[PDB]
Amino acid sequence: SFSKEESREFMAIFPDIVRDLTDAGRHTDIPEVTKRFAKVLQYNVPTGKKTRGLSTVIAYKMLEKPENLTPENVRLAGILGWCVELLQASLLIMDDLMDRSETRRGQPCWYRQENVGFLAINDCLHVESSLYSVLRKYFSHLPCYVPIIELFHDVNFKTNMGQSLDALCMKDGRPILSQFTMKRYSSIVKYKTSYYTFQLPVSLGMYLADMYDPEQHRQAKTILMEIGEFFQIQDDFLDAFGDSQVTGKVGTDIKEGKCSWLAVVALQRSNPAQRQIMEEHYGRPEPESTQIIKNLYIELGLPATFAVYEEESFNIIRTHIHQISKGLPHDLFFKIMKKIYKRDA
Amino acid sequence: SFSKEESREFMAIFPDIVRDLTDAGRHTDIPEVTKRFAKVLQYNVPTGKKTRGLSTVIAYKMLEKPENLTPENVRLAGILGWCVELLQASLLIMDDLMDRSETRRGQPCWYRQENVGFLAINDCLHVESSLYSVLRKYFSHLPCYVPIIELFHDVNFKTNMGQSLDALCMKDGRPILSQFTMKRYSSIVKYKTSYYTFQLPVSLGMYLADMYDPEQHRQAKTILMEIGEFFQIQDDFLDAFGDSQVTGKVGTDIKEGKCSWLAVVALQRSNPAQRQIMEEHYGRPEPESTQIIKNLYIELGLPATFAVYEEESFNIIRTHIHQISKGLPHDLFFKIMKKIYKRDA
Ligand SMILES: O=P(O)(O)C(O)(Cn1ccnc1)P(=O)(O)O
Ligand SMILES: O=P(O)(O)C(O)(Cn1ccnc1)P(=O)(O)O
Ligand SMILES: C=C(C)CCOP(=O)(O)OP(=O)(O)O
Ligand SMILES: C=C(C)CCOP(=O)(O)OP(=O)(O)O
Ligand SMILES: [Mn+2]
Ligand SMILES: [Mn+2]
Ligand SMILES: [Mn+2]
Ligand SMILES: [Mn+2]
Ligand SMILES: [Mn+2]
Ligand SMILES: [Mn+2]
Repeated sequence: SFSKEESREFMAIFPDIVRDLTDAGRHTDIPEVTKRFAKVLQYNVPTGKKTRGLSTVIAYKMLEKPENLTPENVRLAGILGWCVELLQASLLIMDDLMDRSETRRGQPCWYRQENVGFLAINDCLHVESSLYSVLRKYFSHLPCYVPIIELFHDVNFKTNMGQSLDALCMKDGRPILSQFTMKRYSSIVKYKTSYYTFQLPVSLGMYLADMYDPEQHRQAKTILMEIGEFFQIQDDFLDAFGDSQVTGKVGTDIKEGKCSWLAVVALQRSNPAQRQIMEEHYGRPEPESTQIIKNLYIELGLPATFAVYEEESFNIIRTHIHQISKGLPHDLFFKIMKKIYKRDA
Repeated sequence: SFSKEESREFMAIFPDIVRDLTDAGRHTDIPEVTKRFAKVLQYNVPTGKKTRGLSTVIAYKMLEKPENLTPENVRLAGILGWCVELLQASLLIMDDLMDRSETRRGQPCWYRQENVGFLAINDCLHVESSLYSVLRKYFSHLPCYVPIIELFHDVNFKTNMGQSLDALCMKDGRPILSQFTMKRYSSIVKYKTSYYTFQLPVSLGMYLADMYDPEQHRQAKTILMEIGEFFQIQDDFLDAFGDSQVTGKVGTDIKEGKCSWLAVVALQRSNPAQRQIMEEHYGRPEPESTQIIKNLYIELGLPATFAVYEEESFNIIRTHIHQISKGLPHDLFFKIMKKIYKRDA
């Protein structure tokens, strides 16, 4: 689980994904575009932490019968993991344009790079569509094919709903702070993050292991939605308080007026003077307004508030994993939480 | 074909599609975004001429055995046509962002609406993903289900390749005029327009009629790519010479430095002085420069050249239809060509 050997095995597949999409004897009349797409893939797909792709393989190895774990079936789980990584890559290209971000994975965001700009918009769609080409190549003769493509379809649609709810934080250049509740927060993160980051890898592992029981899927979902909310709260903490040299990205949530966990908790914790600071300075383009909000988050003790929350929530989620039944391996969920707890990136 | 009653039948399906995507008892925890998505669909999907969707129905009606053309199967063909219209709607949202366009279908481009902006990228992805939900609801039981899903994903990938070749007209803010050949042009149009506009409707009609022979799809493709080249050449002519109140869109190709048909033929026809006018003024945002290029296009006689092309190409394509397999209905291709060329004879 999240070992050097598992990482080597997963990265070994990446060159074959690139070949499948750009050098498989198709589209031989437009090599300018196919060579450029190979670069799109090289830059935007493989330089993250790869937790979703690696989790797809770990889920499969922990769900499948040991006697069925052939080189070929483990490679298929890795290919499914790369299809989740293509989905992630696509989402981040669009997200960085929508959030006016500077850096991603330690480099300038794709849309900012020389002679990219608005080309990043098509590249996002192209990366998304490419995962279905990979699924068709490897899975089209297997019983899991239709469930897998339908799951990717459904998760895409849900992720788009979450990305829209996330974007509705601002109207006419001011944040809708009266609506920044923990209820709204939980709904945003369920849709924009939890389905594609946590539900999708585990459901893919289940499908490849010929596990289709709707009740087993629903019990995995309940715990993976809790893990997803936890994970997004960590992401929100890193936006304001992370070291951008370690996280690889400069935060934008304050300037973009987002209904982040920090904003929700700041509103819960603020006295009336602090609430007026949020009303005046949250979601503004001016660097001085964002620093006023960061200084409010410091004064409120939001770093220590997050640290306590993270520890308390880690323990609650593990209590809930202990209560899982429907024949699901508790250690799969424990390994996912161990990997993310106390992360700084 | 392309009659008022056929339009009535087709249009009646749209409200059912909107209900399927926004008011079918799903995602009941996020009514803010489902209600917004209904508005996205209303603005962006049924506001065109519906040639592609209507053509899907006509293709099915001409390819299926007459004895099998039940109201129910004709309605299925209509649903597939609306899936093509969801793909069109998505592509135009993103295209208008990429092309920095003002109007589409006689209203502001979606991204220009208040509280839209780069959220239009997310709306584009959401509208395309929608069509796969529609396919699952209505077609999941039929032999054609997987081929239809795969055709949509393949056509999306190809269209993305075409959109990227189209975008690579400019480098470092100046057009790559030496590369603006008719060979490059024909490649751009094949990928960015012809597959999704002409091949997709016909191949969908074929699949719904249980026609899986790749040779029948390929015979159709030869004709449909020729019609697609005229359709995109007409679009390019009207970008400079159309009336925006009639076309519903303000042209941008000169300012954007595009490898349009006008640019390609201008470079073929230009004397050295005229080529220097293209070098200095093509692909510039300054309105003087764009008017100087339009004046060059007039001086070169490009309007008459286009009118000759519209007449000659109709007659060349008609001759080519005569040579198609006796196994395909020649009149389907004649009907498509007559509608695109606005001719009864
Ligand atoms: O905070 P976001 O939701 O924008 C983010 O987490 C990306 N994202 C998009 C949807 N779910 C997550 P990132 O901080 O990586 O920019
Ligand atoms: O000229 P474009 O290719 O941008 C266009 O035809 C749209 N489009 C996009 C792909 N194929 C066609 P429109 O003139 O409608 O803006
Ligand atoms: C859902 C979220 C928080 C987006 C970023 O995901 P990661 O932090 O896993 O980013 P990468 O490893 O893929 O770069
Ligand atoms: C491929 C092209 C030329 C894009 C516009 O297509 P239409 O002119 O068919 O657009 P709508 O009817 O859908 O508005
Ligand atoms: Mn972001
Ligand atoms: Mn975001
Ligand atoms: Mn974030
Ligand atoms: Mn355009
Ligand atoms: Mn365009
Ligand atoms: Mn055009």
